[PDB]
Amino acid sequence: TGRPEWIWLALGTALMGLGTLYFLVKGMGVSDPDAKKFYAITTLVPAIAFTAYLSMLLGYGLTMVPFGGEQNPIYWARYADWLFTTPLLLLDLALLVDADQGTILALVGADGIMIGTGLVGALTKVYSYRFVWWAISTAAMLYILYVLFFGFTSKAESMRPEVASTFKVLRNVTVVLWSAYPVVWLIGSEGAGIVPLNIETLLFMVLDVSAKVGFGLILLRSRAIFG
Ligand SMILES: *C/C=C(C)/C=C/C=C(C)/C=C/C1=C(C)CCCC1(C)C
Repeated sequence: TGRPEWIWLALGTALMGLGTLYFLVKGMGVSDPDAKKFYAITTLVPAIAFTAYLSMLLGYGLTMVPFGGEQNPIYWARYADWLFTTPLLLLDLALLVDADQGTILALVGADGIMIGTGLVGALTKVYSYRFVWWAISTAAMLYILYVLFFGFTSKAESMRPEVASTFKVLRNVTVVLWSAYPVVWLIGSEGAGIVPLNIETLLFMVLDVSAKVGFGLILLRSRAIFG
């Protein structure tokens, strides 16, 4: 085959792999129970992403969806990746500020709708409806972001400054990155088809890598993970 975006897939594969191993190695040398918790979660995130990037690199997770009079290439392997990586990231943040069980369930469920409608939208054949699904998926995301910003930040105030200040950073990196995904989708292959697939793939690998390995390095080097 040799599609124009493969080099971005090979690069996402690579970065996700090194990040997985470094976290794995750093996580099995720590004795603290809580630290082990955050470590097991944060290493699983880039591990799921590495397998998904590898599959796509090798020709899987791709389907030709018909709409707009064209045969559009939609990488569905992404949603298979984000379906488990996104709620796991949310969990790290909820465990950090001592989010309540009810809070966590609702964030994971919201996350579920977001990825579900997102994929359903990316597979829809009626061009206009693709945007009806995209619309719902984004509304779910804003719910998640509102909670992280208005709820979590508030509960992180009963924590120590070291924990509150680490969460702020992760909360900020998450808000900036997640907000970018609905936009790439809209002007890319699953949407308006303005940005070509090769560029779109590069945009996604930068967000995925920053939101997983970036987020991970920040959380795992902090002392807020210790019980
Ligand atoms: C490691 C991956 C991360 C942090 C992925 C975050 C992904 C999102 C915030 C995705 C959002 C989407 C929408 C708001 C609507 C359209 C489809 C999605 C799934 C691309």
